[PDB]
Amino acid sequence: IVKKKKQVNEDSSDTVLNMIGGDSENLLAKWGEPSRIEPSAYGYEWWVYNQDLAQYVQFGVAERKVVTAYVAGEQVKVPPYYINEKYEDVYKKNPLSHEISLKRGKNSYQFELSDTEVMEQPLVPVEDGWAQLYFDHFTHELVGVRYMDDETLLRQRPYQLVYSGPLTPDKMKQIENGNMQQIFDLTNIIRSRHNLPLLAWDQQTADVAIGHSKDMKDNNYFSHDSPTLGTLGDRLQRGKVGFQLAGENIAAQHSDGVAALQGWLNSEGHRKNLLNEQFTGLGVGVYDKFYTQNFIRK
Ligand SMILES: [Cl-]
Ligand SMILES: [Cl-]
Ligand SMILES: [Cl-]
Ligand SMILES: [Cl-]
Repeated sequence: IVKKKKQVNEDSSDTVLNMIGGDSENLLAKWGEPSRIEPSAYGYEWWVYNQDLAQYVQFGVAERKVVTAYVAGEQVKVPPYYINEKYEDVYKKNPLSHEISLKRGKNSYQFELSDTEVMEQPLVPVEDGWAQLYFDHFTHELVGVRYMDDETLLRQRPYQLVYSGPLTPDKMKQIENGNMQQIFDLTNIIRSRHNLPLLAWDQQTADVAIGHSKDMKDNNYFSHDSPTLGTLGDRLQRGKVGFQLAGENIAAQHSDGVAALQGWLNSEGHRKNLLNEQFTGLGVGVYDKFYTQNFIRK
């Protein structure tokens, strides 16, 4: 199927960026009811629109105001850019800075981006806010856009920050569950982008992954091998998961699942698991800021 894209009139529909700063009633009117609503670790709730992977967007709502959004769908409008745009073309239209300065009240903040951050996830100012531009540095293409107001940027802290001067355990579990499903869906966006079959969610595998994330946090290590609970294979077997093949990606300390997954996409070893056509299933387990993907073939 090849559709005609002919156009003679400006499209009157609001963009994701146009929603930032507007109220939730406006978001509900323009976008409809989200698929899922789940808490974040930063005071906003995510309203997730994931039923069409080509249109994937999630909006963050705090006190009935839209404060952030993350765009992953290939067809979602992100002017002056487009999802898939080459880094050289993105830069040229608005050179990307290594330093970002802002103020709240009488305090001063200066983010210092590393050379890697400038190439993988630079920041550009937008009317009343910011856009974090997530790239796949191996293909040099724009793969996501995170819009944030000033308050959200300071909470997320995506880069090193120079400046002036309470979640319950059950809320934490809800936040972790959100990070797990976002990583899952956004991994399938990557699979689709790379012409690979999508992965099926496996709950028993996800439970194994959660246990690993918790073990790393509790026992102060970061490895595929648990000093007390063994290898990936040992863990999956213990969780009653049979498999023909397995793989694992681990991450720690990223702000959220979106950030962890972009770290994996931009690392050769982790990317190999994301792009392995042999895998059929995926369970994701998150415990605080420890994120684990367990991929399986069955
Ligand atoms: Cl038209
Ligand atoms: Cl759109
Ligand atoms: Cl991060
Ligand atoms: Cl690498």
